[PDB]
Amino acid sequence: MTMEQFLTSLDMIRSGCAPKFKLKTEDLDRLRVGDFNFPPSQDLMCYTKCVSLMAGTVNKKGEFNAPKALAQLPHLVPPEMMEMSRKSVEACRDTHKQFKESCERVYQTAKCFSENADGQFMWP
Repeated sequence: MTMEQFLTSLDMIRSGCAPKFKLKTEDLDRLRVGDFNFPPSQDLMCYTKCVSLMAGTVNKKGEFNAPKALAQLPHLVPPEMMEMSRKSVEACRDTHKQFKESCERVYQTAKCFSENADGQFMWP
């Protein structure tokens, strides 16, 4: 995947998940630039789960699968973003173990990715 294809993919992924929830555009805009520094609604957390289920990086219980995510990366991000992503997978692989509810598990993992990101982080 090229950078151009990646950027466009963000919108396509969103379109498959956003209609399932009641979401604020301002909240989506913030996640899009990797700003997870605000309290999320349950809907927003579950939206992150929907996006991650589409990526194949989590199961329906919201458990993050590090090996599968590593294997999926070439199908999710451009070469330019692989190392940052590999590094975040590793730093955030166990975040889900601190939470029991599936949407929260995924949201907190995504938040970790955004904080651990050593470059710009973008969420669909």
